Amino acid sequence: SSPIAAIFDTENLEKISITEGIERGIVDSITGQRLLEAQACTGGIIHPTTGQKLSLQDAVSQGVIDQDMATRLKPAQKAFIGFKMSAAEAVKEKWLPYEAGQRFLEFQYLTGGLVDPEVHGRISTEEAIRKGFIDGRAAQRLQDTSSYAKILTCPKTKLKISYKDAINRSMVEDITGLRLLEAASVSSK
Amino acid sequence: LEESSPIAAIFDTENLEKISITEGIERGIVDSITGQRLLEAQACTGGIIHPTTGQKLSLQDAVSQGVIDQDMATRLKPAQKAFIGFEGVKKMSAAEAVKEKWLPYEAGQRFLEFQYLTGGLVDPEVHGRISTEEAIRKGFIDGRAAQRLQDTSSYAKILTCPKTKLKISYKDAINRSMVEDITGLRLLEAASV
Repeated sequence: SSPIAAIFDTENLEKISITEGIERGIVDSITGQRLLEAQACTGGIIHPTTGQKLSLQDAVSQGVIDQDMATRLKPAQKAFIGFKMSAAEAVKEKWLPYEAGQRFLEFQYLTGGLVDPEVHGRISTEEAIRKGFIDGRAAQRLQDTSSYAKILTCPKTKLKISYKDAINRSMVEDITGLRLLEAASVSSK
Repeated sequence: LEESSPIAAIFDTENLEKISITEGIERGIVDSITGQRLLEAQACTGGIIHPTTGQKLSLQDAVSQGVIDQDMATRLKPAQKAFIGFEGVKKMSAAEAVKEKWLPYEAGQRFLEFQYLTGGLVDPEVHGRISTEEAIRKGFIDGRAAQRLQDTSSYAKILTCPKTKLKISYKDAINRSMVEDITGLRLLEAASV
C-alpha cells in the first residue's frame, strides 16, 4: 500500500499537508509526526499535491514540513536511506527506541515490506529474518497487521488507531493517487 | 512452528465442516473449558474470532453474533482484559495483573502464552503486540518469566485436544491445527467419542 500522503480536513473540505493538519490543530503533533515518519521511512516525505517523494531538506524547502519537524524526522528518513544500517539494527545498537523502530518497520511492512537501506529496495519478511532485522516472532507480529500498536490518534474519530487502521480508513484522492486521512477539529465519535 | 495466528475455529471431522468453538462445545465435541480457553486465546489477542469472516470481535459483539453465548462472554472478561488492559490501579497488562493478584496466576499465564504464541505479548497501553525484549523493557515480565514463555515446549497442557481428547498446550494446538484453504483461518479438528 502507499503511505498516507496527506490530510483531508473534513470541516473545510480540503486536502492539506500533515504539517498543516498539525498547524490547524486537527492532527495532533505526535500523530502528525508519525504519519510523516511513515513517509520518510518508506521513500521520503510526500508532497501533499504533487505526490513527489522528498528528502527532509527538500521537504523543508518546499514547505511540506518545518525545520523542527525535519529534525525530529531524521531517524525516520534514515530508516530509509540508512543510519548503511536499518531501523531494526539501529534499535539493536541502541540508536533508536524500540517503539520507533517498531513503527518504522510496520510503516515499511504495510507499504511493500521492510526496507534494506543498503539497496533502497524492499525485502521479503523471510529475507528480513535472514538479515537479522526481525525474528520469526517479529515476523508473525508484522504479518498480523490487526495487532499493530494503536500509535496514532485518528484525526477524525480521535480514537487510537494503528497505521494499518489509518490505511484502512484512508481515502484515495482523485488520481493524485494520494492516500488521505480525514481529520476533524473534534471527535466524529 | 513457534508462532502463528490464534486458532480461529473448529473443524468438525464427523460433519466435515468448520464450526465456531462455541458450536463445538454445543455439539459436545469440544469441552467447555477447552473451548473457553480457545476463546480466551482470541479475546486476549484482540478479539473473539468470527469463524467465517475472521474479524476480531469484542465479547459483546461476539455474543450479539452468536459466536459465543452469554455465560461464556462472562467467563472471557479477564481474557479480554488481558488485551484491553486491567484498570490502571495506566492500564495493567496481564503479567502485571497477576502480580497485583487481580488475575489468578493460571489465567494470567494462559493469556501471556496465548499472546506469546501468536506474535508476542500485548501492551494494553497501545493495544499492540511487542517483542519479549520490549515486554522486559516495560517491566511486564523479567528474564525468568520471559524464559518460561520461550520454553513453549513446557507450557501446561491446558487444553483437551478436541480430536484425540488428550491434554495439550496451546502451542500443541497450533501445531495440530490446519489452515483453512481460502480464509487462512486456523482450525482445530474435533470429533465425538
